[PDB]
Amino acid sequence: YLLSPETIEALRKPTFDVWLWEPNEMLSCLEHMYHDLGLVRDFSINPVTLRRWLFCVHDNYRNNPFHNFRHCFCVAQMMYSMVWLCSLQEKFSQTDILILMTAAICHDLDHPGYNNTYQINARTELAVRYNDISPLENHHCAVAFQILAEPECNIFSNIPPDGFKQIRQGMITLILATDMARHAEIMDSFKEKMENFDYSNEEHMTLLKMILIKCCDISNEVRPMEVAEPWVDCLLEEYFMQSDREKSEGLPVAPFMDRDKVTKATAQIGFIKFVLIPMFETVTKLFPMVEEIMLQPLWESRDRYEELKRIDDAMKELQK
Amino acid sequence: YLLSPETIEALRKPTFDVWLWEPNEMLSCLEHMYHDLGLVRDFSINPVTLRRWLFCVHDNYRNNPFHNFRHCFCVAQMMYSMVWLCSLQEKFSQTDILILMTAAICHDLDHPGYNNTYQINARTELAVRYNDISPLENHHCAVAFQILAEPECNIFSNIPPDGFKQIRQGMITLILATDMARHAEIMDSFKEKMENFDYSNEEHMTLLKMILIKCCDISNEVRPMEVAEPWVDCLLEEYFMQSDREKSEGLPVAPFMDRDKVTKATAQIGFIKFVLIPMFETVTKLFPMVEEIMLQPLWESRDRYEELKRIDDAMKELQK
Ligand SMILES: C[C@@H](Cc1nc(=O)c2cnn(-c3ccccc3Cl)c2[nH]1)C(F)(F)F
Ligand SMILES: C[C@@H](Cc1nc(=O)c2cnn(-c3ccccc3Cl)c2[nH]1)C(F)(F)F
Ligand SMILES: [Mg+2]
Ligand SMILES: [Mg+2]
Ligand SMILES: [Zn+2]
Ligand SMILES: [Zn+2]
Repeated sequence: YLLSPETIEALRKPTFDVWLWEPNEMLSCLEHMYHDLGLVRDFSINPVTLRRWLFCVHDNYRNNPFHNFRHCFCVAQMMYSMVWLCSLQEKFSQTDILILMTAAICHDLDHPGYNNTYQINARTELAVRYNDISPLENHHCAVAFQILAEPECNIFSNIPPDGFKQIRQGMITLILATDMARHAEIMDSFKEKMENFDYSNEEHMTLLKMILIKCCDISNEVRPMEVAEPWVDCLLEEYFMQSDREKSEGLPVAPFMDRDKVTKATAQIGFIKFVLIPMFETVTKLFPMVEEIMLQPLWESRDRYEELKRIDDAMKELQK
Repeated sequence: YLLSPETIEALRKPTFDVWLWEPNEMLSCLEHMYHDLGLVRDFSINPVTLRRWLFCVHDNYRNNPFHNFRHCFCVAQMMYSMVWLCSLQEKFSQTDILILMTAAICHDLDHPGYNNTYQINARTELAVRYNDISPLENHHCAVAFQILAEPECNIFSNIPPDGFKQIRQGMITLILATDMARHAEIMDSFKEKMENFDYSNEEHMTLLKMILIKCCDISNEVRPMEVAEPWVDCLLEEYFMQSDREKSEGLPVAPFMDRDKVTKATAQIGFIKFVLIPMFETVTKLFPMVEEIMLQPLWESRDRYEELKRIDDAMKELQK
């Protein structure tokens, strides 16, 4: 739990290998980030509270194949990478940086392993509790502030009330923004503002922060093929658990979750080409350095999966 | 326990004296409304479940001076009056009517007597659960469907799932629409659609139903003076209870809830001229009969409060 200076240097890049570490180790990396970004400094975060809070946050993540503490670490680490790559401290206030990192760490708190569609279709407590309005994201966010409501885990204890309101409002906006059901909507608002972006316009900045946490949340394919690939299997593993249960309970099943229809290759080709690449393209208009560091590996991921599908076709064709 | 034909007859007019009845008589009036509007008939509502349900609903309303079961009966009874006054059954499907009546009855379920501003500023469990997004309305709605989730109270048990979904979505929209913080937004949207209203445009109808339930929710002043006045004192009783708690907790207090600034007269004059009259005025442009049966008493109510203000100001000079 004493990060070597080599690790501290690789922790700033999207190439970081998130699979090599264990909870304890990742917990230290996260702790490092808060000190390194000077958040501990500028918000008078009690360095000890920060430690408890991170274990507080860790305990509240479930052992799902995909939506687990490691996913949370990936998102926070990718966010951390982007703060350096795009020199976000020259554009954002320390408050926004805090919002971005805290939102990233807490965005999937207590995820059950079944998406909103299952919650809504099965009429779960979450769905009824949140009236079908992004039940999961709402829950994550609620769990996050319940944690910050425990004095022992309140890393925000030394922030004036005016600041807390601005931080809370910001985190809520960003966590709720990760519901993919809003992807098209958010992307449009953003592409619009982009026609004439203005870092002084508060709405532009909010959309930008919304886009940033969205990129980090689904940025797995931006990492090296060795690091990125296993995440797809973790996600499908979780999805199949849902589809089986849905089939069992007689609830509708989404095609991309049906073993007999989804193939890693075909799935990732469309995800990369129509969701990932386009989103990061919009961001590269503000941060050109992104094209080389994040779009590049995304183009390689796309091509790799396209070639990987030709192999699947030729192979299945060969069997019939 | 039974209703007289005179009562049943009067139940159709906004002049109905809602104070003359006890829970069991109100439950019976509500019951009659469902049979009379053809909702029991068109949705195969088990007549026994209808009564059980009305009871589950009653049991879940709290004994607040204002936000209690009688208030919910006021809203439902006014909605009922409007269905007749504006001949709503010629413009609305029976599903729309069901949504309107059931939403009006369930719109304030389990209200605590302290509004959203208190919830948010005091960081209560509700404001945390719903991330400061219309926490109360979200809660009322969830209780309504928790109630409907108990087979014995489920008046929708014989409605196919597609219908339930459409009714659920409709009820959620209407209940969340009662949060006055959204009053300006909704009125603007509606007035925009009013530039060329279209009864066949779905977005047009959703807004009209939102306006309708909002009209019923804050319509106390449309009723005869003797029936309306006591509600104002009831609301204020609840409001002072909040501002008292707010001052002795360090939380800000709403000027209109401030014992030292709010006078029944001044408050109602404003509420009547800048909220009520304007809202019913734009509604009248769609339903002409509304001007005489509802806009008229509101004008009277306004004039009476303006006179009461002069008297009030005089006596308060002396109390000094
Ligand atoms: C593998 C899925 C598509 C997909 N690919 C990703 O890399 C990725 C990363 N996150 N993420 C995701 C996770 C949870 C919810 C929504 C999304 Cl979008 C992803 N979804 C499937 F099966 F092909 F649809
Ligand atoms: C007396 C209040 C104004 C007011 N007058 C009403 O007749 C009325 C009816 N409902 N309603 C109301 C009730 C709950 C929440 C919001 C409103 Cl708007 C009302 N608020 C006060 F003190 F002047 F602000
Ligand atoms: Mg999520
Ligand atoms: Mg209410
Ligand atoms: Zn996530
Ligand atoms: Zn109400």
